[PDB]
Amino acid sequence: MSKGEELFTGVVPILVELDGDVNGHKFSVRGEGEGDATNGKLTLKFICTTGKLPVPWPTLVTTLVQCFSRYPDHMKRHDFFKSAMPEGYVQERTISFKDDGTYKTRAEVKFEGDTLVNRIELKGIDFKEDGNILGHKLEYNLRVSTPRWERIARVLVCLLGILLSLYAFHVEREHARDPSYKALCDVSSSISCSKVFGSRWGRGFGLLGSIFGNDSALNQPNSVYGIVFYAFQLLLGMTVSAMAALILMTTSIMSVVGSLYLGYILYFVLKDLCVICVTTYALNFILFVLNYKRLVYLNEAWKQKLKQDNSHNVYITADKQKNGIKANFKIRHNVEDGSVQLADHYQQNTPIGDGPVLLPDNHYLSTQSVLSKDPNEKRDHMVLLEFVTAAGITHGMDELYKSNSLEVLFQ
Repeated sequence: MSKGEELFTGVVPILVELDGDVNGHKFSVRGEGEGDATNGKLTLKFICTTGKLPVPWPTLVTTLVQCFSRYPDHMKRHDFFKSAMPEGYVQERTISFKDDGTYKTRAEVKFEGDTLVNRIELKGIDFKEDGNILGHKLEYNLRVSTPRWERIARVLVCLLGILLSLYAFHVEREHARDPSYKALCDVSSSISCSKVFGSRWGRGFGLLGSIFGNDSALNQPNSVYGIVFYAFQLLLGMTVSAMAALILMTTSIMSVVGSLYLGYILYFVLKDLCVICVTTYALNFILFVLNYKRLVYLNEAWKQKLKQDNSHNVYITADKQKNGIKANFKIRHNVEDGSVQLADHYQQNTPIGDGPVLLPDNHYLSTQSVLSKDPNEKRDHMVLLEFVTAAGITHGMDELYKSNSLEVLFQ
């Protein structure tokens, strides 16, 4: 919905010009290419016209034209970028690199004749000389190490596991020893009712006591092992490493064999039902499957490159006070030595001209980037292929995990 949308029905030539100053180092970047909004496709080539580049190319991708994002028909009344055309919009960004410097960018995106032009002024400040940016220690890509659904599922299963472990601990400490607990559980079906809390298997899973002193500090109630195991799986799940994956796999196998043991006790040798126990068994199985999937991906991701997601969501909300939009998102650059460099992106966009612009509901853009080189180009350069598509707004529940209200919580 605008005149501006009608300007993106075919292939549009793209020109990008950037002047930058990072810790005193001045540089110029000129890129050219074409964009296809119907496919949300960007094909661009950038060159550094002032010699070598002082910052890694991946740190400049977000700075170096969201008006080429593919907006589905249903969401077309939420496309601010195209509605501001041909007059264009001003896009300002502050990008905070964790434990490092900061980018301040101001750009004008507008139509000049037939060409969509994006002129950028950038300045970086407070960057470490031996950091990941000025040290050129970032990988030449914008991939996502672990798939997003595995991260979300992992943090959810681990959080629920910690909560159930804490509640089981609370029942063991403040509920299980009262006689009214026994009397009430023999007449009522409650999630707090179980015969394993005040039992032989309540401490150390029954074994590992009389294997240790049976009064030692290593023979704790099972809920303690719960908190420790789920918090451990959470904190080590944050790290993507072969070591971490092996450790998580081993701990998950221990968790599933322990769950089979205590389940066997639950059904046969201590005949009862424990909802908390069964739920934690399901969570241990899910963590097992997630760790196995992380190892399989670690070994076969090179084959599955052709089908990796590698999508980053930029979250857009309306800004009525300035007749524009605001956007926030985080980019996780992979470091060569295995670590991660975080980039916090704060963004605002205001229309240049005086015309009806579309103020959208909260949504997001899914952006996939592919960085490559031109073997014929002798200058410091970057070949970029982008795929951007808007998402976050539907009516049906079958795709509800895709809604913006749920995606914002996991970023």
